[PDB]
Amino acid sequence: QYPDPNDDPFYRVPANINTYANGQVIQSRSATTDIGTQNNAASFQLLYRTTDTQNNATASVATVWIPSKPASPPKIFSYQVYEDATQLDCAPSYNYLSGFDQPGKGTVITDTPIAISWALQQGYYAVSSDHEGFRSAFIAGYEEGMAILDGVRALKNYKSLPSNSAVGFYGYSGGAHATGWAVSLSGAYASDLNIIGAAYGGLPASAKDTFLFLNAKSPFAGFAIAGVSGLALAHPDMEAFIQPRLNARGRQVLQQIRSRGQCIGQVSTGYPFLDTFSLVNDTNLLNEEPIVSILKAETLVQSEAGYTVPVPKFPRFMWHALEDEIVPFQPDAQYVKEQCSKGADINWNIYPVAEHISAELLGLVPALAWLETAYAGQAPRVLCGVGVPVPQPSAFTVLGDKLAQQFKSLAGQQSAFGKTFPSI
Amino acid sequence: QYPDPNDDPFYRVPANINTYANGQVIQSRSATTDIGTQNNAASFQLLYRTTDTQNNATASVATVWIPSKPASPPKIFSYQVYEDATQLDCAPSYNYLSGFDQPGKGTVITDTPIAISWALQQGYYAVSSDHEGFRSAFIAGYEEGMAILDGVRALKNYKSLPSNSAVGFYGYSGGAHATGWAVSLSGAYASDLNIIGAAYGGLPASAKDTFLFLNAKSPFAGFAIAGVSGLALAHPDMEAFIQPRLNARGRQVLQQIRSRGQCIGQVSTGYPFLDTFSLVNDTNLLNEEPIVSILKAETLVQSEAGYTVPVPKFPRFMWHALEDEIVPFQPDAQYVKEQCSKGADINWNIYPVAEHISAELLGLVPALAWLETAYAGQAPRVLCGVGVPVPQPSAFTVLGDKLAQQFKSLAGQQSAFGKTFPSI
Amino acid sequence: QYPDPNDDPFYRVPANINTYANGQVIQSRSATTDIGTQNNAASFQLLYRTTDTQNNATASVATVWIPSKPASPPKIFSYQVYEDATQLDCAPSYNYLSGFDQPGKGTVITDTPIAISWALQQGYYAVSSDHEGFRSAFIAGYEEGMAILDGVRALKNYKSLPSNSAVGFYGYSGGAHATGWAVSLSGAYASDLNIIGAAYGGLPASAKDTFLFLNAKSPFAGFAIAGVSGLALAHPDMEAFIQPRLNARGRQVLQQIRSRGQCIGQVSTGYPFLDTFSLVNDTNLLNEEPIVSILKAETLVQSEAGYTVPVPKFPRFMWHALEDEIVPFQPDAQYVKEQCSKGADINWNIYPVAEHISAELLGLVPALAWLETAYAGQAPRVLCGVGVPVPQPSAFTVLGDKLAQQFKSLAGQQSAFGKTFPSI
Ligand SMILES: *[C@@H]1O[C@H](CO)[C@@H](O)[C@H](O)[C@H]1NC(C)=O
Ligand SMILES: *[C@@H]1O[C@H](CO)[C@@H](O)[C@H](O)[C@H]1NC(C)=O
Ligand SMILES: *[C@@H]1O[C@H](CO)[C@@H](O)[C@H](O)[C@H]1NC(C)=O
Repeated sequence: QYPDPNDDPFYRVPANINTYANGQVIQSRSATTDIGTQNNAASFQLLYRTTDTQNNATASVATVWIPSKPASPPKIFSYQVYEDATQLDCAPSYNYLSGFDQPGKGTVITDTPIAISWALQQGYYAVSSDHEGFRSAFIAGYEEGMAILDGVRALKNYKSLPSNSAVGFYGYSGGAHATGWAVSLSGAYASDLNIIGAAYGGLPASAKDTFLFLNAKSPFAGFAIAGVSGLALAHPDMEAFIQPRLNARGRQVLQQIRSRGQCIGQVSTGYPFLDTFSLVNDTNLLNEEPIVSILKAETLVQSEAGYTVPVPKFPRFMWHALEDEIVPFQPDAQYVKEQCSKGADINWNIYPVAEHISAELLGLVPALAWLETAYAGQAPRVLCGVGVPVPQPSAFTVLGDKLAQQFKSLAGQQSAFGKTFPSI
Repeated sequence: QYPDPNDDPFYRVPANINTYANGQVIQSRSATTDIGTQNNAASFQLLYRTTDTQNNATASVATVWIPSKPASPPKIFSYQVYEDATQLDCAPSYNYLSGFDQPGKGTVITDTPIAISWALQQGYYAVSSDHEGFRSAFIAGYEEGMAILDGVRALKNYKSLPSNSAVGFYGYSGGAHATGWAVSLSGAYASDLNIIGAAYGGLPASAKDTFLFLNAKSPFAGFAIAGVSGLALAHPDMEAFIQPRLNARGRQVLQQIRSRGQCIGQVSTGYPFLDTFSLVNDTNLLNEEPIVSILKAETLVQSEAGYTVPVPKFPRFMWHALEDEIVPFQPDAQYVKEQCSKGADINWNIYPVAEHISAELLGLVPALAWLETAYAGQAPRVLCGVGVPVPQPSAFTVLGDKLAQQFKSLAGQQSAFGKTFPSI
Repeated sequence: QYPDPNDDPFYRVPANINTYANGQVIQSRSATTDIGTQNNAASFQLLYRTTDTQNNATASVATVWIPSKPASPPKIFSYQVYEDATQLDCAPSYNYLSGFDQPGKGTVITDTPIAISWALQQGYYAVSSDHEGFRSAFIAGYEEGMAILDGVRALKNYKSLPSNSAVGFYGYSGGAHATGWAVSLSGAYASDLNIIGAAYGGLPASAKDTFLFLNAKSPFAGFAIAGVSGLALAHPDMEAFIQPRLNARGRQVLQQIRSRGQCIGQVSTGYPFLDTFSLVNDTNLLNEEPIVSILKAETLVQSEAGYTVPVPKFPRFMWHALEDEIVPFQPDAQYVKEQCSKGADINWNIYPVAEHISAELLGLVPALAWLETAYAGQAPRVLCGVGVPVPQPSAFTVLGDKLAQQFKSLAGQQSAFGKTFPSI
């Protein structure tokens, strides 16, 4: 329907970009999508204003879906696609369009149409932002987190949705990492968003870990470079550090991984068992500045982080393949523990017999079930941080109100042992 | 009531065996059994036609119990007893008979009469086949699997039961191994059977493994030799391989373990910590032909097998002692894991504080409770291959029909990562 | 409100102590407590007659709270405070009193009041016995077990509550340990008490283990000596043994750890990383008599004990911080396994992300929720000794009553494998 976004003027940041607020509509246009056609629910591409990794004011695009029989009070579903590619013609918005001549068409057609159809048939509003942006940086959380949040803001703006509108999130693999940074940032960057829940599995919580896991050792080592690419695309001084150190073979590989039509299918398989350190003159590159610091800002694991990782309280549903061969299980589990230790509300599901592929479907029907409850404000009180759902009773049920509030007010104070009571 | 089955003309393969179809009754006779008298349900021994480990046409017996007020629509319960002996006078049919002078009386008096009584009082048709056969081969799955399935067939024939009559399976320990092979073969050999569910714990999934565990290192080392015996009784080339390699001391042990009245009680207790390798010449005899091939054909663990292990879809309930001292937990754990990844429906229960005797009873009461759901077609949708039941919701619930069928067609296809969506 | 109990005449054992029965009230007096004022429930201090660690007849004090709208039929709640001190001015009764001039005020103000308040508003009679006694022995189970049980008797006596009155227990940490010995002893010492359930987490089942765990390697090393002190106060020959071996520094630590106002707060933080062995000449002395014999009686765990550890059958709810840094997790786990293997009824809940302080709160509201069920005689049938609740069905309903009695009959007898059916 539309061109390759490299040539579309829609995929350009206006000069007055700073006059736009964060999450504000710059301009709109109708879009015929497979997903909209199947649900009889109009879809539009929205050019909106967001922020980037250096707080320069930029823009991105997000496709939206308006259900023909909408739910009351309004509810919003935000699916985060796993682009997992460093090219603008692999962006969600373009590949959603009804049509067969877009390269990264595969990322939006496997499980995605079901979720988004689910949301729309539930009467919910659907939004999916090119969380990677015009930059198309991949695995950079700060750009992804703001872009997705503002994408929801933009959805509320475009349709004049109430400011208390309930907002739910889904996301697998890179879409999780998107969903998971949208939630870390959700506190500061978009406290106007009433986030009733965030369902996401296969989270690559720490970058450096996901790199070392795939680097030199998996047929998906292509993601190692696609990751480096996207971070250097979002951290310009890293680009400045990498470029003069790239060797002959290195320059071809980076140029290829950034070219047109180099989407998730090509990235996955195109560079199997490739050691990204071989592409570079220096293998000590991770320990060197600015790369070492950029990694430690681009992780959700607190024991690694160079910053204070926020701990969102709203309902979260999370899963992961124990046996994950692409996205490591150790960091995701670690993040869940750390967030639970500081009072998160994480329904944690571990799949013993699982593959990164197998878990994508395993987690879909539980998560979608879970989200419908969280829109009704009735996601199950379960034990945080257990591989399995464990249904704990309610304080305002068991104790009654005064005791419940007296019980809850213990958090922060000290037990008889000197150590301080945590959030419980 | 009857003579020793070795002397009984009933326990004989007729000469016209090939005129009979698989699961056709050759002749019947009254059996006055304790289980029948207890439940007010007439019982008969059915000599019926089956097939064996060399596809030559044979026979076996199965006792059946006809309830006084049978359930509608007809449902059939098939208990697999743990004979765990290589002797015809330890065969179930005989010891089921009212009387105290048969040697293998113990297997059908502990927990077994409760199981069959449950089914009969449920109004179900009850049958238990001498899964070991006239050969009384022990640990040979193929003879046991066919013998049981034909028992169900023959039970349907004897009573003119609808051909879609609902069929459930129970078995612990050697009865599990009986029941666990009846299910593998059920696909090819007995797709005529409406298999509504199969509850079985303490499975000796791998022959070789269950052997290695008991051999020379357990007070129940008798099951190691009783195993060797049972495979050689069903595999004549294994027989021919062992016979000249046995030493005098070995011949004594094999003659004894095969003698009259050497049933499960005498076998378990008769040979403590006995090293089967001393009894026969050549210590590498397991690695040598034809035994090595028979082992890798007589295992359900796909990583060992020399064949493609079937993965039945119908509802399954399975348990096991984590702390099991007779049947190793590792192979059964392995088998269950594997079948789930290829789309099995296995409700998995692991017992943390458990003993083989203790787990026999622990799992008995849930499994029967579970089967009654499975007879109503309502076995719990739970997460397959997880140690504890986790009720995951339904697709035709979460998605609705069109989204459900669209979701279901994902299995088999490719994700964006190249690898294939499994059965999920 | 009242003086330091060392100076109070109420805190004295009368000379005719032997005229009193076990659990008979010596005399009472009103107590104006913070908890009493808040719930509108009159409170009294009860001096009552109990037994001690050498079967010589003694006395202790226990506070009670009588609800203004009592539940019918009478029900009793027995909260066990985690005194964790070898000093009488740290006793529960005194610190309960409205007031701020008691040193060990903290143990009765955090989670303790919410537990009791729950109880009173539910209509239960509340009691909390100074389980350590006038001796204030800490970690000495036999004095704690008898003191708490008689505290319950004394309360039945004081108000003339019927002899089949339902009696429930709560206790975490040192209060659990007390709660845990009162349950072992419940059988012998108090078959008159109708104990409907006992919820307790973080149990230091082994004295010797909890000693080693904290000793010299944890900031709570004060509990090592506070434990040691508490035993030597209740085992006079241990006192006689340690006293001449104390070196200069040792006598200072022991006099101090016992002096006034050295309560749980003072012990907890006051002696971090202190080696008990450094204080007393003879590192081998813990291995030497009579401490080694005292420790074997002291450990609840059987694999350690020098006696037959009782396995009470009534419902128990138990938790424990897996990552517990104060009360080691393994001895509670070991204890639980053993009790379950011998037919106990322990509902076991393990906390994955946990610290001693956090598990205190995690488990409190589930336990109170649970106890409310057990007072209704309907604590959940779940799988014993498993980290998570697995709802096991009723044998009677599944098998049927006649079959269930036969299944009950099977326990104690022999299985077909020779070993004996356990209690299941
Ligand atoms: C090559 O690597 C060294 C360290 O191994 C690094 O200091 C240097 O800048 C690199 N040279 C370039 C620019 O290729
Ligand atoms: C004894 O075993 C050896 C191999 O170790 C074999 O060659 C020989 O034939 C055996 N003796 C028999 C089968 O009588
Ligand atoms: C030292 O230890 C010994 C043996 O344990 C004991 O007899 C003695 O009283 C202790 N006191 C000193 C300092 O001699």
